[PDB]
Order: sequence, then C-alpha cells, then structure tokens
Amino acid sequence: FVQIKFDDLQFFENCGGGSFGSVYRAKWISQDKEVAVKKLLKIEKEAEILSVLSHRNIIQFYGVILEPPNYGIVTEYASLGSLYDYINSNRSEEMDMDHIMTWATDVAKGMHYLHMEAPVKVIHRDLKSRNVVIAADGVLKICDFGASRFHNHTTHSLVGTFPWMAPEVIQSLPVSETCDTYSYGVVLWEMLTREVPFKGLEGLQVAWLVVEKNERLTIPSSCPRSFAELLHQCWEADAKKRPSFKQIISILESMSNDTSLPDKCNSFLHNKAEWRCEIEATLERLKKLER
Ligand SMILES: *CCC(=O)NCCCOc1n[nH]c2ncc(-c3cn(-c4c(F)ccc(NS(=O)(=O)c5cccc(-c6ccccc6)c5)c4F)nn3)cc12
Repeated sequence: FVQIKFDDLQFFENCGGGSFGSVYRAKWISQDKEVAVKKLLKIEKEAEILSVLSHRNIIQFYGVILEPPNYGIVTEYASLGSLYDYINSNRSEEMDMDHIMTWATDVAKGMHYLHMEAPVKVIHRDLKSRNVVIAADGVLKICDFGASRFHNHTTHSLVGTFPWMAPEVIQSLPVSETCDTYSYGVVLWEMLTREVPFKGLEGLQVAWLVVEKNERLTIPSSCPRSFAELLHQCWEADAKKRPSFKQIISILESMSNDTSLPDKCNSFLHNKAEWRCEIEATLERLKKLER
C-alpha cells in the first residue's frame, strides 16, 4: 500500500464538482508524473485488494492518499483523454477497421482480466466510453472498475449513463458479469458510428425505451454483418444469451481472420454521409413517439 502525500501533489482540474468520487488531474511532484486522483469518503478494507490488479488495458494504481479526513486513490493519467471525447471529435476521422479491432480487443481483454484473471472477480457495472481512456500510445485503459463495490459516490444526475446500462442494471436487479457485455456492445457501436448514443434523448426516456420496449441503438443497414451480429448478441434482453468476454475475444479473433471484413467495414465507415440519416430517422421517431 504505497502512500502518496498531499504535500506531494498539485491539483489543476476537477471532474465532478469536488464531490466524493470526483477525479482530479494532478501532478505527483516527487515523481514528476502526471496523475489522476479520485476523492473518496473513506478507504474500505475490502477494496484494498483492488490495489493489486494490474493489466495493460486497466488504469494502473499508483497509491492512496491518507490524510484524514481526506482520502484518495492515485492512478496513471492517460495522455490522450477519454474514448468518449475522442469519438465525438474530428480526431476520430482516422478510425478504420484496424483501429476499431485493436480498440475493441483492448476493452475486451481488459474486461476479461477483470472478470476472470485478477485475484478477485470484478464486475464493472458502469462500463462506458467516458470510463475508457487513451494512453499516449493508443492503448485503451478501463477506469472506475472498482466503484460498483467501493466508491458508491462515483456511481452517484445520471442521464449520461442510461444509454450504456443493461436492462437489469437500469432495474437495479441482481447482476451477472454479462451486464458489462451489454455496456461493451454500446462502446463498440460508438466506435463504429462515431455517434453519441441516443443523442438528443433524455436519460430517463432512454431507460424506459431500453427496459420496456426492448429498444436498442440503430445499426445502419450497411454496417458489416459481423459487427451487427456481435452487437445484437451483446444487447440481448436476456443476460444469459450474452457472450462472455472470452467469447468476444474469440469472435474478434475470427473477424480479424476474415479477409473480406476490412473492405466491407472500411467502405461502411467512409459512407457515413449516407447511413447517418438512418440514425437520425430513428431518433426522430423516438422523440415523436414521446410527443
Ligand atoms: C468532468 C470533466 C471530464 O470529463 N474529464 C475526463 C477527461 C479526461 O480524463 C482523463 N484523461 N486521462 C485520464 N486518465 C485517467 C483518468 C481516471 C483515473 N481514475 C481513477 C482514479 F484516479 C482513482 C481511482 C479510480 N477508481 S478504480 O475503480 O478504477 C481503482 C483502480 C485501482 C485501484 C483502486 C483502489 C481502490 C481502493 C483501494 C485501493 C485501490 C481503485 C479511478 F477510476 N478515474 N479517471 C481520467 C483521465
């Protein structure tokens, strides 16, 4: 349990309003390192075992702040920001089939480690594109994987979470690991369409569309079948019909050994000026149904 001192830190920026669960961009002075700092109410003994998880697709624990009553967890800071901000910018014009497959695989391998390879089983329950960050070399790193057990303040408005939540999560029902599979499917759709999920709709309308009407994100017709099949499998209302992350990794492996997919996918990606209306027409229908 390496301890980082308050006096060894300079804070530059905060996400979440300084509340418990807020995350700071900061500088670890003695290490001359940029770091992220999450404020916690308290360090619970159970979550100390999170300090030993380590994987290249998971954000790396650096240490804890214990200066009572102030408590915090310090991690690496991924230089290129959140996946969500990258996707909804002009920076993501460069995404192609190979880019999507590498990043899909990054998140799958991170989640597989969390579910099956760490000293404890970890079910994220809040996986989303704001919770994946991009390291300097483009490696994706999952954040906030321990909040569902520990920091119940990073969990909790919640509007910007409902599009990523499995139906059983929205219903506060008991949860298996495939709730993360559902969230992953949404992240995959964001990489394929470069669209904000359910853009324009309020979170609670999304919650009702997803749980009651079995609504899902629109998959454009020209999206290659391999991606549509994986997405539909991840979005099954029945949690047990969803694939494990080992299965997703296997499926991504098959897809990358399909020599026809790169042409199919890359033609789909630079044809957004055509299928974008399909997304916009569903969004019209959903808010018209609301009215
Ligand atoms: C609001 C403005 C906004 O949107 N900002 C986001 C844009 C930029 O954000 C980032 N860009 N690069 C980043 N790199 C990392 C983060 C980041 C790091 N965390 C984070 C922490 F700093 C601390 C703790 C956690 N929780 S955890 O579940 O992941 C965890 C991990 C390891 C160990 C432990 C542990 C718990 C208890 C006892 C010991 C250890 C917990 C966390 F996610 N958050 N964001 C952001 C950006």
